[PDB]
Amino acid sequence: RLPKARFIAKSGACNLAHKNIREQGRFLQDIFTTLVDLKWRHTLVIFTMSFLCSWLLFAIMWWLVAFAHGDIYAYMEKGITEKSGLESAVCVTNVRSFTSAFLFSIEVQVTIGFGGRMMTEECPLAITVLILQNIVGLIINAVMLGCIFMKTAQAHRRAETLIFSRHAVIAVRNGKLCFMFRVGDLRKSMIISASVRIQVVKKTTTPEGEVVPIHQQDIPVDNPIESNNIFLVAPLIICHVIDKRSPLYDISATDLVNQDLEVIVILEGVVETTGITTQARTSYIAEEIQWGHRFVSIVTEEEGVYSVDYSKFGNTVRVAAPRCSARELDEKPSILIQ
Amino acid sequence: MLARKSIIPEEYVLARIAAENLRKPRIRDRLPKARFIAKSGACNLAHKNIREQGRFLQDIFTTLVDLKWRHTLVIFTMSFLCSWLLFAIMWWLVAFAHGDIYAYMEKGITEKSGLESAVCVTNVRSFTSAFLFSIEVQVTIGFGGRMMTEECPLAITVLILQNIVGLIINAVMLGCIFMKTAQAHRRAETLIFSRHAVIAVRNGKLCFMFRVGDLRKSMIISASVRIQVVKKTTTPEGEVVPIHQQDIPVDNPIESNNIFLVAPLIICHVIDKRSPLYDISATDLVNQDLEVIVILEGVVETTGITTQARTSYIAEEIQWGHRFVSIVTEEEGVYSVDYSKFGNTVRVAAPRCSARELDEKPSILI
Ligand SMILES: Nc1ncnc2c1ncn2[C@@H]1O[C@H](COP(=O)(O)OP(=O)(O)OP(=O)(O)O)[C@@H](O)[C@H]1O
Ligand SMILES: Nc1ncnc2c1ncn2[C@@H]1O[C@H](COP(=O)(O)OP(=O)(O)OP(=O)(O)O)[C@@H](O)[C@H]1O
Ligand SMILES: Nc1ncnc2c1ncn2[C@@H]1O[C@H](COP(=O)(O)OP(=O)(O)OP(=O)(O)O)[C@@H](O)[C@H]1O
Repeated sequence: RLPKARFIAKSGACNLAHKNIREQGRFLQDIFTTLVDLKWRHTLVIFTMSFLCSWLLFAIMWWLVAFAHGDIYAYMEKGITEKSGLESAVCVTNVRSFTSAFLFSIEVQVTIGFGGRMMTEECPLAITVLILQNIVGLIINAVMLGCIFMKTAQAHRRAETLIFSRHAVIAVRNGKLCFMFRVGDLRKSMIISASVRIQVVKKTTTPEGEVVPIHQQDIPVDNPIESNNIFLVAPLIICHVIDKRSPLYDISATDLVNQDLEVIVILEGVVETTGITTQARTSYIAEEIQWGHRFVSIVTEEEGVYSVDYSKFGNTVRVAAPRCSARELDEKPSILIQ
Repeated sequence: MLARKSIIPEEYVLARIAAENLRKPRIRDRLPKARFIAKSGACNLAHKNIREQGRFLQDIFTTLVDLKWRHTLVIFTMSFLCSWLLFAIMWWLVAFAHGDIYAYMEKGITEKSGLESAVCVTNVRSFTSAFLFSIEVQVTIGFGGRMMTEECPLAITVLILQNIVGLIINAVMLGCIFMKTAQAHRRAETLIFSRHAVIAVRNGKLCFMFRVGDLRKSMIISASVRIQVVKKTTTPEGEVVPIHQQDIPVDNPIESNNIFLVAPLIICHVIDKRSPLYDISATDLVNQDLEVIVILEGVVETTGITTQARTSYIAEEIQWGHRFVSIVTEEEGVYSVDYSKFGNTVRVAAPRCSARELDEKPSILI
């Protein structure tokens, strides 16, 4: 039926729905930012279209400025008269058609300037138009150059690359139940200063009466040294041991599948090749937690080097796990201990 | 040609030293060795049978940005030459079709005409001229003895197409050059490690020590030291953890994992109960399947890039009973260190028992 709520999905990307946020209006800086945040298939198109539109716009202006002076009349009557009676008076030499104005604009801005179409020193309006057009062309070229530099810089990153298991396990390890999951890497480099944090999502209350709605917490990931940095070259099985103080201690075994909990995993680090800090997220819910199972080993010795095979990443076989809550194993040994 | 037609000689006699020498072992171990990471970085694992994700052209561009400086110039030059040539051929075909080549040849064979009033693209007469006109249009030179009259609109289309593509080429190549010039400090990493490891006696318990130093005149900031032991174990309930990496404390005055790296240092590691080195003895520590990894992290203030340096130790290289010679020495007016005494180790009084028992038998004597 209607889906029961999750906090963050099976592919990260927190599903929260902020609503009625007090928003301000438009900051055109946001539009420019969209300009730099683009796809190449569209960046190339707008890049070309800017130049095409600019040339056409200044071509129409150039035709008008060739219209104002006595230019078109002179070049239309010279053909009839076949007389060189218009040698020097014209405003922009040999500009006599909208096509010719368009060609002159192309010549002037990309700095081609073939030089058969000279620009005299007479019509001040024309000199104003030339100054304006040259400045606009310089600005446009600089902006697009900046766009290309940002594109090249943001080329290297492709997509998130740290991979978490289909589901997790809850095994028995060293005389106390432990929550385990599997994390792997697909990169060529390795993640510097990697860190892993685990959280328990549960709707909670406080004994004195306050109400906490989607409260977070944190569960102590274990190392023999009480520290959280982890080095990831082989696929790893992150583990967390159940103590009396984690909220993952009073749950039962059979009745986990019908129980309101969520386990969020956050893995951060800094990539060595390009030096960009990254954070990858995932979550496990009640429906996708297989109690009492355990992961099979995947690293073996191939007589030349160690060898692992991620094709067998998510397979998980069931082995022994006592049918009691992780509390019953310590409050009353005779209840569980055997 | 048919070397061994006469096949008759078979099983007459061989009867020889092939393995029945009896004074030489028949076996040939051949001594192959596998370590978790090579002695000089380059983690050597074996990923295979991974569900592949195909390829995408953005990866080709990503390769374009990451090239050695002796290939960027080559791809630059090839790109420029190919572009000029391609548009030269387009211009040559345009000149051919519109009847310009014939007009120029016929009216220049006899100079009587001098007619250039009806031509598609003036003063293009050969492929040489077309491959000099395309030069004058792409690089924004514009020599201008060859105007483009306004008539033939196909030529104008070609000019628009070529100018825009030329700008694209110029912008992309400038971007590549700038990106490679900005990230030009980033040569490589030059962290120097001692190779041999001692287990001396100091401060009432054993140790685990080596030496590390830099070469760049910039010291490394927020340097952190991590030491791990690689071994295969199983749960008491019996599950194969294939290559368990166990973290072990590196001692320090306040138990924190930063180190300040200016003069080379000893990196101690006191063996205590939790440490996996509790159970290793003198004659034992030549035979063992263990690999101790060391991970050094920091940033270099000059380039502003985070760096991670890796090395690996095996039980075979580690030589019990030694320590490191005091490389430093107060000189005439200023301290100094001779890195030439890097791998040099000396021997001194070394107990031969295990730290497992160096508290069990409570006599500092062994
Ligand atoms: N919805 C919101 N959007 C943006 N900023 C907010 C929002 N709510 C609170 N803030 C920030 O918190 C502070 C709230 O102070 P303020 O005195 O405006 O509270 P308030 O608006 O009276 O609260 P309420 O409207 O809920 O009664 C402000 O500085 C504001 O920047
Ligand atoms: N060998 C592999 N090669 C490439 N990607 C992998 C590999 N193993 C796992 N992944 C990635 O890790 C994620 C988790 O895979 P997992 O094995 O946990 O799920 P799964 O049930 O095997 O998924 P599927 O049913 O699609 O095979 C997947 O989305 C997948 O993209
Ligand atoms: N003066 C030095 N310059 C550069 N590297 C050094 C120097 N001294 C030692 N090393 C490093 O120490 C590591 C061990 O090398 P090796 O065992 O061949 O020499 P060593 O005994 O440590 O020192 P030496 O060669 O001075 O006797 C090498 O990786 C090497 O790079």
